[PDB]
Amino acid sequence: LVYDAEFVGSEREFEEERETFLKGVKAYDGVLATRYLMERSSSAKNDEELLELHQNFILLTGSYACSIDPTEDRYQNVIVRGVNFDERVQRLSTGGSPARYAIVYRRGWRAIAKALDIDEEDVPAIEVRAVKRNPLQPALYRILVRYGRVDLMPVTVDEVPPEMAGEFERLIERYDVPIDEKEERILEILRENPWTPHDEIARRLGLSVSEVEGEKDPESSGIYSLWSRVVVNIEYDERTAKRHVKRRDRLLEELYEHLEELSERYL
Repeated sequence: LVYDAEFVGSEREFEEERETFLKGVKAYDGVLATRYLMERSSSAKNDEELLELHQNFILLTGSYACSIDPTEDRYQNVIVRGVNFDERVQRLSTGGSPARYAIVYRRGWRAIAKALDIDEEDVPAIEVRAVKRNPLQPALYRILVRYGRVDLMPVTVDEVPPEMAGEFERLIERYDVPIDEKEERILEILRENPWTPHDEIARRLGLSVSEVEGEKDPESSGIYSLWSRVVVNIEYDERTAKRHVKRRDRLLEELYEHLEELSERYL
């Protein structure tokens, strides 16, 4: 169960990937620090303050993950637990970045940090798998990362469209997309609760998680597949993409000032 990747982009792209990754680590550190304050502090209005700051770190972390490997060709032989994602992604109807494909897996980041000469000892983690507290519908948020949709990932909780969360079905309908019976059955469960964990959905339909999820590609069957099918139709918005990119670093600093104020106040 190795975690490896080779960096095949230019020297410039190397430094550029490092900086993106490191900021995503900063974002993620915040997802964790604030999960700790949630669990380590009891007050009615303190909870909503913490939830909001936490969910903002979830968005910045997803935004930075979206920006990994923008040219989709800076990494090769991306192996997560001995499985080679280069091969798998190349064989997908829509291809794409094996590095962001890896990132959406638990500890995928270990593979990318190896490519980037980022020392594993400082646990430079980035995860993008939040379910319960995720401001977006969870499988959508993972699909947006997989597709590097930095245009679509919101960078603040205020700015999350209902169509990407509680009213996720509005985003699906919008695109006249084919849905099979498995998917229809999953959607019926998520319309009930869009944040229903995937192993719950598995148990409820008598399927395995992987049959619930499917491949992160339009031509498979599962919630990952259905969302892929949708995302791949929403055209890239370079203008929004650039505002998210230039704004988010300022946001990250802002959330860190907040978090450190909340940190000294409690810890």
